[PDB]
Amino acid sequence: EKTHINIVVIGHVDSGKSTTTGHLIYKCGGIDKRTIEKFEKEAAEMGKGSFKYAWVLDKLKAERERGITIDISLWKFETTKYYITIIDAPGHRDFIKNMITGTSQADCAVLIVAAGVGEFEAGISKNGQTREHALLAYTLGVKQLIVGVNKMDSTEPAYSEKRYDEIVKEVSAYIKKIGYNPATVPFVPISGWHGDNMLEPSPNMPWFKGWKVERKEGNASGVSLLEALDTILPPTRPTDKPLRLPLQDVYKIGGIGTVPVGRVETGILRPGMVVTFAPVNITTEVKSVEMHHEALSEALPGDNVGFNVKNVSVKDIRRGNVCGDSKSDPPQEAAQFTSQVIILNHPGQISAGYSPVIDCHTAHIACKFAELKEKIDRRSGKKLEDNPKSLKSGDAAIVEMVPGKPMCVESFSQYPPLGRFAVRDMRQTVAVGVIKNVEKKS
Amino acid sequence: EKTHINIVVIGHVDSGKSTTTGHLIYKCGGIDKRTIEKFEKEAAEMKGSFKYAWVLDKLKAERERGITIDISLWKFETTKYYITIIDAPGHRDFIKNMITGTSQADCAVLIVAAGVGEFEAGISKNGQTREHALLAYTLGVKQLIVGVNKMDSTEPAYSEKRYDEIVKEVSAYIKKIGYNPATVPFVPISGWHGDNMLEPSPNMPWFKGWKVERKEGNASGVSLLEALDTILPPTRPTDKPLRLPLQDVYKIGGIGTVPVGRVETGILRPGMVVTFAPVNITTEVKSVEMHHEALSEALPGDNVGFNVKNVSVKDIRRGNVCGDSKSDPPQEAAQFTSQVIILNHPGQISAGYSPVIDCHTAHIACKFAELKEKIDRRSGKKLEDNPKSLKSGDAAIVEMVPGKPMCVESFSQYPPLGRFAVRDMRQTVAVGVIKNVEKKSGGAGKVTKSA
Ligand SMILES: Nc1nc2c(ncn2[C@@H]2O[C@H](COP(=O)(O)OP(=O)(O)O)[C@@H](O)[C@H]2O)c(=O)[nH]1
Ligand SMILES: Nc1nc2c(ncn2[C@@H]2O[C@H](COP(=O)(O)OP(=O)(O)O)[C@@H](O)[C@H]2O)c(=O)[nH]1
Ligand SMILES: [Mg+2]
Ligand SMILES: [Mg+2]
Repeated sequence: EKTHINIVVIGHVDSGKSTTTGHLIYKCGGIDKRTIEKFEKEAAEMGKGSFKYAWVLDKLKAERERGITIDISLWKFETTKYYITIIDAPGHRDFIKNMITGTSQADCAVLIVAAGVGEFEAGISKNGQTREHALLAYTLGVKQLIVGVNKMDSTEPAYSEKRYDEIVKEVSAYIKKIGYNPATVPFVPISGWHGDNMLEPSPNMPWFKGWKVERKEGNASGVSLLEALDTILPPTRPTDKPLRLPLQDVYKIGGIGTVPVGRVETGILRPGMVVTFAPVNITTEVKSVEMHHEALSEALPGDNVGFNVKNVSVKDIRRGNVCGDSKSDPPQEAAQFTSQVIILNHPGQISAGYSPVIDCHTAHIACKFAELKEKIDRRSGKKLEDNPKSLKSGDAAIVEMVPGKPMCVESFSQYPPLGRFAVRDMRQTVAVGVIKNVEKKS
Repeated sequence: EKTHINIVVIGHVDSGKSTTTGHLIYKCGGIDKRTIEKFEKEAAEMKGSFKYAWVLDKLKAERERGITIDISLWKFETTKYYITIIDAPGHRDFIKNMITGTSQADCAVLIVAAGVGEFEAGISKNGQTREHALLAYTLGVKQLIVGVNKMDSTEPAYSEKRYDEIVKEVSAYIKKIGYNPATVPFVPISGWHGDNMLEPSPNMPWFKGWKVERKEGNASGVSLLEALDTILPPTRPTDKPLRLPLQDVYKIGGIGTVPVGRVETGILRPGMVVTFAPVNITTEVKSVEMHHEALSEALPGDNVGFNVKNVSVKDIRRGNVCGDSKSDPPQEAAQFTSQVIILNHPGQISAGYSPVIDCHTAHIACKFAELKEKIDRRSGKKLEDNPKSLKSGDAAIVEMVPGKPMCVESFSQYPPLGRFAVRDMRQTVAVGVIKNVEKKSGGAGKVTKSA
């Protein structure tokens, strides 16, 4: 019973994602050497060129398409502390969508960054994907980030400390601005190609004594990339987060009173708690909690429960309101929210003002796309334009949104089940999205 | 601690699938009156009126393009169960949902209208009643309830004669499909008026109730709701003959040959005499390991390395299906018939087309020998026999022949080994499930000493 970990590999195109990932798979014995060859030969037939290592990540991306997993046993490998699985990487039709719909869900993002001359500079430029990729992971609340500083073999000189330092520094400042805390991220210099420093230290890099993480949960340190992999913190576990319980229904049960029903998404609900309902802003005390027609002292995450509340009318709270704890990040009305969406098969064209209904947790409310803030390439996460005038089917984007009626939502990283939504026009699912920030009301 | 149960509702266009599901939902109190009202008001924009209907309409709509946000609206409670309405025909992703099994059903409620001519349309070779039933059987669903709907509108109103005719006629058809009609409850309802859904109807004094006789114990009832409570849960995969798709096969020093894989069905234990398809090669299992520890049994859903004496690494491979040689041994496959939906492929699939089939851990080029059928993706409606070509958005029935040797099963018998994707370079072009597999004639042995 080692715990399961999900890894997403990101980084700018040609920075070395498939190479590194494939090498790692090879070196960890997840596939037998015979079977590694079948797929090497097979890849060569299929494409012009050599696919040693890379075929692994390429097969993976391709097996995350249209919406069937048939097998993922090749992508599972064992470290000392975890069973790790590679989930997905940028560079295919569905990447953004898999990320956004949670069909591909990750506990950590390995961000590959290329150290070769001009390579790092391209990834981090206006045409590069390094920032976007980091930004995307953060948005999806992947709070564990490892940075693999790759192709060290081909710096100027080979394996330059100075170059490693320069990348660690510049990349640290960006991931800071973005919201990660740099000190928690292992910056590991490596060569995906030769293998340097993936499983043990490399004779080529004697100047490198190792990396140090400092987190809330305590310090850790190592040399290789395997060791970084094993300092990954697990989630954060819903039970330990403040209460969030979106309202499915509200009944008036005779000689008992108002009884809201819902799934505890995060936190504990218990009889006694004085809870708050957003966005109606009403605080009151839970007389009791029922599940399977039986009193509960605790309602845990995943529990569907009735709870009787004193002094509230059935007309005061409704489906889609959100209940939480009044003395622990009580829920609030969303004045507006910023999100990342991928537009699926629409009719035509969307502009500031478009107001479809947003289905989020148990709410169903029309929201205005106030500002269209970025268009984003769905294959790659690459940003393709600031304030685009209009979006259309196939685009990913970043949009600002203003709820038409009062609504309560949460950012996807704080409260996932309250941070993912679908966008709807009649029976049309036009978009799916996740919520970056939310401006709370007063 | 009632187990969870997914229902899908099928039936000819206009049999009353909408009205019945709506009514059931309204009357089981899973949604409160104001919410109902909100979605009733809301539906009244997107024409006279349209009662109970918005319930399915909505559900169908929210089963498009691979996000489900919330499904609390369609869960409801029964004495014995929590039941969710999972999907229904009449929308883009219906057949896909079903084939991919994102929508998987524990039981199918088949609605069947009973007005003059309605039934006969539905049950003709131009009618979806048979096709939906057949579709269900293909997918291993398993349990079937038939709601003989619209009883209020028979001639005369609520005819027992009419109800028996439909029962007799539909039971014959589903016997032909493979279903044991003795096991299927046939409930006369009126989804519109409510008659016989939650409780017996004063309008059907003649109806003394329905009976079913299964392997796993007889039962009887009167209402739809009771019928829902007969549904038996999952066959429980551990009861089945061992199937263990090979992920990898390692040489290990001082032990020999450790195939690794995951038990999909049945049990593996040390000292079993096990066949490997397609290669047809028997042997004994000396060791069974998981998490670096030997195992007494390896259960379904277990990822296990296991040591076999008698066999060199290069005899077996990834793609091979290991099973029990004294309990339905896994044969090789000659050809197999399958149902498939084609997703964004560029060209035009013609007879003899030859892409790779991923299926369990197998990876093998198969030939689209024959193109038996072309099917509507919204509705399951068989649209054409032996079509010249298949394009995007088409479902189909196709005969299939492997290039290399291959072991596959029918979805209904061994699910994890009966659903496949069709891959063409780094593109996924189709997904499907296997109806019939035409096994291999092929003599036992090697039985390599172990006997
Ligand atoms: N010199 C050198 N080349 C590398 C290294 N890693 C990858 N490459 C090459 O850089 C190119 C891009 O690698 P690939 O893994 O395909 O990049 P991806 O698109 O980010 O997956 C390929 O030619 C790789 O062989 C490395 O560490 N050193
Ligand atoms: N008289 C009668 N009419 C019904 C009944 N169930 C449905 N209908 C009507 O028959 C038509 C079929 O409705 P619908 O539920 O949409 O069928 P679906 O297309 O299979 O979902 C509609 O006009 C309904 O009003 C019933 O039990 N009795
Ligand atoms: Mg590349
Ligand atoms: Mg209709």
